[PDB]
Amino acid sequence: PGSMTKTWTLKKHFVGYPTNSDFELKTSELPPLKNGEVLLEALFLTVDPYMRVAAKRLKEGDTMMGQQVAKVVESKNVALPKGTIVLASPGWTTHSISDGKDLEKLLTEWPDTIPLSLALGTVGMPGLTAYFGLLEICGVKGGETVMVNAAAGAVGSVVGQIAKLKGCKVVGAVGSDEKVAYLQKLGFDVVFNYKTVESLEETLKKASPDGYDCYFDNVGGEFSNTVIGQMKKFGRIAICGAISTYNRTGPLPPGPPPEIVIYQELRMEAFVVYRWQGDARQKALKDLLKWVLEGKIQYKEYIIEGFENMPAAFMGMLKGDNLGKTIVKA
Amino acid sequence: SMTKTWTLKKHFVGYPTNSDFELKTSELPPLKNGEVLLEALFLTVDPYMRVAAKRLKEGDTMMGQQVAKVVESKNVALPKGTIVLASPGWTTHSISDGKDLEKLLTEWPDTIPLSLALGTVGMPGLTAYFGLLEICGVKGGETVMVNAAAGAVGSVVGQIAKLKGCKVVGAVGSDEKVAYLQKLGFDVVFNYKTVESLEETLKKASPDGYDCYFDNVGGEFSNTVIGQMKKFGRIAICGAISTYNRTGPLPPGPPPEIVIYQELRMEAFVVYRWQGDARQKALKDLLKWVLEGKIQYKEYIIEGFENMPAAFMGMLKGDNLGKTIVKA
Amino acid sequence: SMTKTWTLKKHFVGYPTNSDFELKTSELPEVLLEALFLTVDPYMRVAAKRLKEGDTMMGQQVAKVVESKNVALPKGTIVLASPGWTTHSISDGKDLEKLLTEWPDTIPLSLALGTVGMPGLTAYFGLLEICGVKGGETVMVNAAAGAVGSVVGQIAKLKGCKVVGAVGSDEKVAYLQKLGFDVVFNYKTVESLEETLKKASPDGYDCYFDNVGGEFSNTVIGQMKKFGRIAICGAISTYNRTGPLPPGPPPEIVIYQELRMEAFVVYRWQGDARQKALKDLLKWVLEGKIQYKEYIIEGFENMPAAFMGMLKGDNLGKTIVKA
Amino acid sequence: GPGSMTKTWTLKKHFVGYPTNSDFELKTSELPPLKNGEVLLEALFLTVDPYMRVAAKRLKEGDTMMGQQVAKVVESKNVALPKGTIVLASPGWTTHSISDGKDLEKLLTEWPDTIPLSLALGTVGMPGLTAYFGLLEICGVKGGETVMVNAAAGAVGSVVGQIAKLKGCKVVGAVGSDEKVAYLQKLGFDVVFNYKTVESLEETLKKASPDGYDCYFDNVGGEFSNTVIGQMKKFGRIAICGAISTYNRTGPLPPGPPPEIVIYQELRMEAFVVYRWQGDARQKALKDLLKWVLEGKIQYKEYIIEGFENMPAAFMGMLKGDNLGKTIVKA
Ligand SMILES: NC(=O)c1ccc[n+]([C@@H]2O[C@H](COP(=O)([O-])OP(=O)(O)OC[C@H]3O[C@@H](n4cnc5c(N)ncnc54)[C@H](OP(=O)(O)O)[C@@H]3O)[C@@H](O)[C@H]2O)c1
Ligand SMILES: NC(=O)c1ccc[n+]([C@@H]2O[C@H](COP(=O)([O-])OP(=O)(O)OC[C@H]3O[C@@H](n4cnc5c(N)ncnc54)[C@H](OP(=O)(O)O)[C@@H]3O)[C@@H](O)[C@H]2O)c1
Ligand SMILES: NC(=O)c1ccc[n+]([C@@H]2O[C@H](COP(=O)([O-])OP(=O)(O)OC[C@H]3O[C@@H](n4cnc5c(N)ncnc54)[C@H](OP(=O)(O)O)[C@@H]3O)[C@@H](O)[C@H]2O)c1
Ligand SMILES: NC(=O)c1ccc[n+]([C@@H]2O[C@H](COP(=O)([O-])OP(=O)(O)OC[C@H]3O[C@@H](n4cnc5c(N)ncnc54)[C@H](OP(=O)(O)O)[C@@H]3O)[C@@H](O)[C@H]2O)c1
Ligand SMILES: COc1ccc2c(c1)c(CC(=O)O)c(C)n2C(=O)c1ccc(Cl)cc1
Ligand SMILES: COc1ccc2c(c1)c(CC(=O)O)c(C)n2C(=O)c1ccc(Cl)cc1
Ligand SMILES: COc1ccc2c(c1)c(CC(=O)O)c(C)n2C(=O)c1ccc(Cl)cc1
Ligand SMILES: COc1ccc2c(c1)c(CC(=O)O)c(C)n2C(=O)c1ccc(Cl)cc1
Ligand SMILES: [Cl-]
Ligand SMILES: [Cl-]
Ligand SMILES: [Cl-]
Ligand SMILES: [Cl-]
Ligand SMILES: [Cl-]
Ligand SMILES: [Cl-]
Ligand SMILES: [Cl-]
Ligand SMILES: [Cl-]
Ligand SMILES: [Cl-]
Ligand SMILES: [Cl-]
Ligand SMILES: [Cl-]
Ligand SMILES: [Cl-]
Ligand SMILES: [Cl-]
Ligand SMILES: [Cl-]
Ligand SMILES: [Cl-]
Ligand SMILES: [Cl-]
Ligand SMILES: [Cl-]
Ligand SMILES: [Cl-]
Ligand SMILES: [Cl-]
Ligand SMILES: [Cl-]
Repeated sequence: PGSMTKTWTLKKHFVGYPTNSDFELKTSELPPLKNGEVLLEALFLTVDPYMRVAAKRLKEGDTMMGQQVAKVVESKNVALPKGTIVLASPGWTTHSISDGKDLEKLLTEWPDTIPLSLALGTVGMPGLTAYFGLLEICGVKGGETVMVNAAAGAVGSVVGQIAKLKGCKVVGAVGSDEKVAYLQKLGFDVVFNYKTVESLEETLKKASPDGYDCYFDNVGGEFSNTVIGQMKKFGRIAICGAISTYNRTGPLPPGPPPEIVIYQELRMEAFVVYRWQGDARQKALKDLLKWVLEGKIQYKEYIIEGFENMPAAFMGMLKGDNLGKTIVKA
Repeated sequence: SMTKTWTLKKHFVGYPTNSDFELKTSELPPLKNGEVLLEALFLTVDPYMRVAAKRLKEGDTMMGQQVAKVVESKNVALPKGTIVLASPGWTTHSISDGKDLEKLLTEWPDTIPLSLALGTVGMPGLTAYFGLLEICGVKGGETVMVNAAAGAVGSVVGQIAKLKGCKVVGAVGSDEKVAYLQKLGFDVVFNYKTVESLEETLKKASPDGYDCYFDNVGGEFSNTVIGQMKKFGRIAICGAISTYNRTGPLPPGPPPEIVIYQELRMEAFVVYRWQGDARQKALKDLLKWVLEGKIQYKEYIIEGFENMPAAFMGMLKGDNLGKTIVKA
Repeated sequence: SMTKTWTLKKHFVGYPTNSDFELKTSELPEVLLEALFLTVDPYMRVAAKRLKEGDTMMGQQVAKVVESKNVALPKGTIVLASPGWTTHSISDGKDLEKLLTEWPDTIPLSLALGTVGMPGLTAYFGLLEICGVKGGETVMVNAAAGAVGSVVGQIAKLKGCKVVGAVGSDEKVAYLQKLGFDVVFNYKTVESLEETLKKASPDGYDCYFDNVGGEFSNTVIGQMKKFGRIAICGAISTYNRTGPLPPGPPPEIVIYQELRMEAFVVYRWQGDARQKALKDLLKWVLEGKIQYKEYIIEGFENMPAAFMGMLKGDNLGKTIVKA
Repeated sequence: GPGSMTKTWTLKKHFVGYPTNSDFELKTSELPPLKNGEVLLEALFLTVDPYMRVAAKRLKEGDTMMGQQVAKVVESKNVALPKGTIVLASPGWTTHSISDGKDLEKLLTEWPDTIPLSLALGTVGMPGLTAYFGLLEICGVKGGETVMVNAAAGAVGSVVGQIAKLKGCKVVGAVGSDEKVAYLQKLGFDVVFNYKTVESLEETLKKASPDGYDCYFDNVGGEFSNTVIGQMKKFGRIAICGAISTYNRTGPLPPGPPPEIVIYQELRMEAFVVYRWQGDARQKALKDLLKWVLEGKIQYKEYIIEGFENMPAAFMGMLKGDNLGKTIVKA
């Protein structure tokens, strides 16, 4: 019955970092609800680095992709009554219609003490990425020394804290002194500003002269070439992301020295978080929520108010503004 | 006095965005002796501002020139109502002691907008003038390659080349720009973003090669043009706009084997090198050619000082057809 | 005792040249071993960087005992030793390795340096443990006519796998086609490597036994199946590099395809697993399932030329220097 | 009447990176008898030069390697070229050749007996002419400038520095070994450093001349030149002589120089080939070079390798920095 929505679309494909002129806000009228459908109003929307890469497959005019926490504000579906909170991925839009087959309810034990926006962060997709990347790909068992970059981001910050609660030494790389201070307060063994250190090689050597057992890699590029030169024999690399290339203008940087990869017999595996489904996934979500409640994973969010500022939140996150999960409060 | 000032909130990373600029308002001090209050009429945004901004401190005013009017005068040499060129930056009002100003040509007619003092009959036009006539040294009959050919500098380069008897091959970023320059009479114009092979397109435009390369773009584009320069060909290194917003390293240089065998001469320049009589002669020549119709002028005017960042960013993204001007 | 020794006069810059090597003679003062067959291997190009100028080049050899002060290593015994590029050496016996007890007279002793030696074990563990082939997979192997690659392809065939092989000459294409590899092509002459791999297997590749690295591997990665495994054995296209390494593969492809890539050194496997692999390799050669070809060069004084010829792709099979 | 034997180095395989021995092949052939107007030339000294690495790419496998030589007429049916005449000829890497005389060049009439004939391939030959015109016409030095020259201990660079010194210029030279540093310091170069061992190329150039560089005689290119460009004065001149850092490169070319520096500093950069200058201008420069050598203002040093059979090794060593001065092969 006459609903209106706003939608952020891709006006121009990104060249380097996105700029404001690459996005366009549009207003449309959604149709009335059919049988079994619901009207969803966004409460929190997420912006994520993968959107920079996936945008290349969109056509100009398409809606930007993304997930959101929404509530049902109108319902013709008995399973999804008015007021129900759900996870949905209609893209950058304030209102959408769903038949119920593309939604995901929150954990039944979701308490009132934690913001709903953590369903998009530590107790959501980024937290699951840290969980499986560190515990399954690296396979940490306790006592390892873990190198994690973008350590103050949504994924990296959870990687470090899970590593700490599992008995690991953590060396974290971040892009500002404010982020260094925050992670030092959390208790990370060594944290440094990769933008200001005189030599990345010497900083990593001093942080762990014996080398690194695991490398949770979010950045790639020249940074990873240096870390690879300090991996222990049989060292494991979880190839989570390569954000240093997402906004690159020229050709990719050189690859890591193969003589080091082979002599050290490194194991390097990339992964997508959606690989894990069913029981393993549900167990990981329950563990993440439990650790947040127990205080072993502290929660910090970088909230930006206003749907109209979503392009600016996406661009700021890519440029390192965010401390914790970047969230847009509708 | 009340004034608006655009400042650099954050150093650019890639293309500028709105969050990189901040509008500030200030109260200028009273006019002292020999000082005047200038209120902006037209402001210019230029690609060099993207590169020069790196030496500003966060909070500083963006640099730039403007055509301004005297609205208050305590200096007899600059009476109220005088039109001048000044470079206080992105600001609506400023105070000057008079020693850093430049009057317009004494014979400036009312039939041409004052904003061309920032364009074809100003700094961009002088850039095209000296780069083509003194660096390339065109005398008539040469084949000239010019990129960003629909911009402030490139469009003047092509038309001066045409009136000097040169063949002009121009590269632009949209089909609209292809049509405009073809209407002006450029011999060959193409859209570098859509052509299947830049190497093949340039080869057909001139199988004999290029005597001069007026380079506004740089990067991989120039590597290809260099591969088709005639022996002893001259390159005027005016700009390298394809690198101004780069995040990573510069692209490879041209193959030295071609540069050496072809014995190319490549000279960069800043327009302010030319002063005094040579410069004044060039300004008079540009004005004369505009009046005679040999240089048609097109402007990309954006109204509102508050849209000045948006004009800067639109220019960097190729929105402008002609000189980008902000009407105060 | 007196011996011949090839030493490193100058660190390599690009491909080695003769001026980078120097033939020396020394006076030796346990057992005395005289070399019968010596190996040259690509790893020597990289490992030479940690040698000091004047040091002996590293390497393995099949040798003969010509004098004995240890009854456990009596005169006439055939052994494997790694004194480097030298015709004679002194050893206390604790760093030696006898050949398989069931070594037949029908196979040359030089295969202890090849298919039934370190290169064969490299193919064995790289394909069966790292790739984990179980039968039915499509395996991409480059340098398929080399000591390691040729064994990789033949082990894959006897396990029921499709094999796509890359080589540097038409002669190597013909030999591997005779062996029965499903597809073999000359990577130096094909018009488009991407299309050659695409046509050779439009469905993609389950495993990649990588000996070459560089831009070649970037293209293969773009055609790996999801969860595909890569055995990072070698990167010979970079060993003689003068400038910087080429770009890596596009990370969006590596991540989306969730590839598992593990490098290995063959010496990781010891004890029972290694001895089992040696017995399997010897058995497979005798049954005819692994045919052996060797590129033998006569003369210890031509050992540098064998090393350099191997790096340039002259050799078909394991490069061996007969003393 | 009779027929002579000759040896010839050919290109067996195109170079990949630096050349290796297997890329060359020595062949022996029988030259035909001399016809009227022809001479038989025996090589005395042959030159190897960096350009051969690049030009070899257009040869077909089997072709003779290109190059110049000082040769002597050992048999003549040509009255203008009697027995014993010394000439420059470019038959390639070969010990003997037949010429009709139309592609030869006699030595200077005033060539003295006190200087080796091989200098006709070096300081008083093509490399010296390269330094001469690159520094005096392309850079246009007039006296008082500060000149940056790399490969400063090579055939061209060493002459560039010494001409710069006799014209009243400060010279900063870059070389690849400590032995080359010592030699050029003895010659009197103001500053000489080993670019392979210095901690920071940028800081070394800054200290060598805090005011910047008026001219850059560029033999190297690549990343080295990117750093030199960052310290050129306004209106600085660059003579693009060579780019040897790319000749044996395996991967893609290195990044270009920062355009913002090239433009802001209004640099003038011109490439040249030495053969542009012919006739009277060339003869005058040769006379100046010979005069300066005799007066001692240009000292000559040669890196001689004896044996035609070692010509590939001399070419490869020169590319790798073995040579101090002009690389020469004494037949
Ligand atoms: N399934 C998967 O494999 C999966 C899932 C989710 C995310 N990821 C990846 O994991 C990474 C983190 O994602 P997230 O959601 O946690 O984002 P995030 O870390 O919250 O934000 C991105 C951060 O990356 C850093 N960054 C940006 N450009 C950089 C550069 N050139 N070099 C170094 N650091 C740079 C910035 O922090 P600094 O100030 O520290 O630079 C920025 O804050 C991304 O690569 C993303 O694609 C992978
Ligand atoms: N040396 C001097 O004294 C001096 C003085 C003034 C200007 N300049 C230089 O001259 C050039 C033009 O200046 P202008 O004032 O006339 O600006 P303009 O051409 O009016 O505007 C810049 C134009 O460059 C083009 N462009 C942007 N990114 C590009 C890319 N990656 N590749 C190719 N073209 C691209 C766009 O047109 P398309 O649609 O063609 O992409 C855009 O319209 C700049 O390099 C500037 O720095 C030098
Ligand atoms: N422990 C280990 O992990 C281990 C042990 C042994 C060997 N390896 C590695 O496995 C590889 C094979 O060594 P090998 O002992 O079997 O000897 P090999 O295959 O005979 O190695 C030389 C061969 O490599 C090829 N090659 C050389 N340059 C190349 C290039 N740029 N691109 C492609 N192919 C090139 C040539 O054959 P084509 O021209 O036909 O390609 C040449 O015949 C090497 O990378 C070596 O380091 C690893
Ligand atoms: N345009 C012309 O007409 C013309 C004519 C002749 C020569 N040239 C050029 O001038 C240059 C010198 O030629 P030349 O006959 O005098 O040879 P040269 O300097 O006598 O010998 C070459 C020298 O270059 C140096 N070198 C090699 N690779 C290098 C690298 N990657 N980086 C830095 N230096 C490197 C080595 O000295 P270090 O140990 O100091 O590195 C080596 O000794 C070459 O670029 C050549 O192509 C041009
Ligand atoms: C790609 O850069 C290298 C460098 C050194 C290498 C290898 C590869 C390989 C593998 C190969 O590539 O063949 C080996 C075996 N390396 C050794 O030096 C070595 C020697 C003795 C022992 Cl016990 C273990 C290792
Ligand atoms: C940087 O790539 C090259 C390629 C070929 C070159 C040169 C440089 C130079 C300059 C140099 O670098 O020495 C020369 C002289 N080339 C010739 O092959 C040649 C030979 C004979 C004549 Cl008459 C003219 C040119
Ligand atoms: C590095 O280039 C990419 C490109 C696209 C990507 C990712 C990474 C990642 C991983 C990451 O980097 O976050 C994800 C998740 N991509 C998706 O577009 C996507 C979206 C929804 C689903 Cl259900 C599955 C995949
Ligand atoms: C490509 O990197 C740069 C960097 C700075 C530049 C320029 C180009 C150009 C040339 C151009 O690109 O337009 C100019 C004019 N720059 C200035 O900052 C400047 C400002 C005022 C004066 Cl008086 C003199 C110079
Ligand atoms: Cl599109
Ligand atoms: Cl570093
Ligand atoms: Cl270790
Ligand atoms: Cl906090
Ligand atoms: Cl900036
Ligand atoms: Cl600052
Ligand atoms: Cl093209
Ligand atoms: Cl020409
Ligand atoms: Cl005029
Ligand atoms: Cl070495
Ligand atoms: Cl050493
Ligand atoms: Cl291809
Ligand atoms: Cl697949
Ligand atoms: Cl997926
Ligand atoms: Cl003689
Ligand atoms: Cl050929
Ligand atoms: Cl440096
Ligand atoms: Cl200066
Ligand atoms: Cl190159
Ligand atoms: Cl001396």
